[PDB]
Amino acid sequence: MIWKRKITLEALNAMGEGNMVGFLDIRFEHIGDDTLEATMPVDSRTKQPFGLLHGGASVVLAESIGSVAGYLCTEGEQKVVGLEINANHVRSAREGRVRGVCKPLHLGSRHQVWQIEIFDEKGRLCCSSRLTTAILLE
Amino acid sequence: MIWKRKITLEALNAMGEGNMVGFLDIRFEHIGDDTLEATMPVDSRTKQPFGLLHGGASVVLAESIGSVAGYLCTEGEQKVVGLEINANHVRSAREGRVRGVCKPLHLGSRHQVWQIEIFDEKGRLCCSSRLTTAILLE
Amino acid sequence: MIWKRKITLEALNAMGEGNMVGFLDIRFEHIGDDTLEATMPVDSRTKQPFGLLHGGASVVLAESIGSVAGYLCTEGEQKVVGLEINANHVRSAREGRVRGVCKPLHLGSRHQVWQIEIFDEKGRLCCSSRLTTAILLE
Amino acid sequence: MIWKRKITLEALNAMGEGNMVGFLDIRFEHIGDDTLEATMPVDSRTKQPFGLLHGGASVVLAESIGSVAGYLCTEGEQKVVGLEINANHVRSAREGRVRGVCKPLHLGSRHQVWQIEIFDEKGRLCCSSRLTTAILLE
Repeated sequence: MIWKRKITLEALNAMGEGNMVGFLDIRFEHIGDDTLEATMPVDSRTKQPFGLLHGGASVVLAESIGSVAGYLCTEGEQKVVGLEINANHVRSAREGRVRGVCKPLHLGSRHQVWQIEIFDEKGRLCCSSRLTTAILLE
Repeated sequence: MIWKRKITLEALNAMGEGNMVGFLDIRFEHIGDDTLEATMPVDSRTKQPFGLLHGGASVVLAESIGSVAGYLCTEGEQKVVGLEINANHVRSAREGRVRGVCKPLHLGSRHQVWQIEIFDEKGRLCCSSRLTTAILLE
Repeated sequence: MIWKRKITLEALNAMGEGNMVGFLDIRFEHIGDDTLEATMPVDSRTKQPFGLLHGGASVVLAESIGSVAGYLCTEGEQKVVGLEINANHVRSAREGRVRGVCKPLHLGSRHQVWQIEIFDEKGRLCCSSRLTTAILLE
Repeated sequence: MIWKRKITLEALNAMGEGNMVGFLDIRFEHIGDDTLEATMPVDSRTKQPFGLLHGGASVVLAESIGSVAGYLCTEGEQKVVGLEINANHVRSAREGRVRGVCKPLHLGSRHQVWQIEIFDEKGRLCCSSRLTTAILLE
């Protein structure tokens, strides 16, 4: 596994309470040898005025997953910061929960590149994103 | 003036009530000849686990200002959809409110490219992003 | 089989003569069921002042493969234009030839998203890129 | 004045001789208080098969100015390496020369973010990009 920190999903979700992650009910549901998955509802706090999932919400999910995964790949006082993020909106979502799957593209000593694919309840690709991080010690 | 539709800040803000923008208390506060600005609180709703402004929060603001601006540059039954969004997080925020300034880079018949710069309350650049949109019907 | 145009590697390379692709000796070497590959030398026309591959050349390579791949997925009068491109430089190359491997992330009737990976002669990842295109008639 | 190293345009241009920038006739022509500008011809060397400026070419120009500008804001044996590049292609060039204007968005101790806008001979925006760099010392 690419993970360096031994932390459970329970702890992960716990850490989101009190901040944006908990506010949007973004929940981590699976972690594999090299993948991290989280879900996010398509509701009043994530929808645009016309009932569609707000594209901004999809990036929050993507950046949220990518940054914790990167963090999980560092040690102790090391921290991870999002330097650059981009995403392609290819499919709209209107209900249920969307699912983001995060996988590494590059894992370095000072930088990481994560790819996050988010799908609707029927498994269709709604958003594809890439996050670039910096590993820092302050 | 780049706008093709008429609208009030009051109307704009009213449309976010009950959905994402409204629950994040993102408010449109200025509409110029070719610029649109909105602010967003820096708090529990928009912070990441370690107390700083969530990078996704910044993208939410950018996509919100950029998409509405895009819409106001279309006519009739025409609509705007976000295709691609990219952003460079240059500085973090810890409190108060940040403000996004949105100006056009390209206003085509089928596509638009919008630049949204977000600043902290001291005027320092925190995020630089670009939203590419498509103009569609139906 | 994602292509809608039947054109050989010979013809693709032929089309590159007289323009940038030919100038840099970018050569397509493989067309798969859903992948396109081309190599580019690391020499005087693609190196920075210190013998390393110019990060710009890797992007030229990426956009070239992605745009032709996108083009190959359209038909007749339709053309493909690059709207957004992003690339992460993870390792620089010093010699021989590098190889770009392009695969689709999304193929729509109006837009496409391609991911291009560039490796050195040793198979190590040097540049990872993403190209967003628009399908136009004009 | 953001500059930390002393240089002349004559020196800058001389360094591209024999390598990529030199063969593309990219020429640095202005150094401002916090800006760097260079032009590049729209010809056989920088065109794609259908006669228009190669989007990859605009990235080459962007990364060239951005990387040197970054190096000019460092000292001693410090050096600059490009981390991530992203660009929005908004207009296609057919002839003459395009010119890129590079300005800083962030000048940190370990990272830099540069904005490069490329215009055609009529002053119209053709490409807007951002280069993120890492300051290294070895």
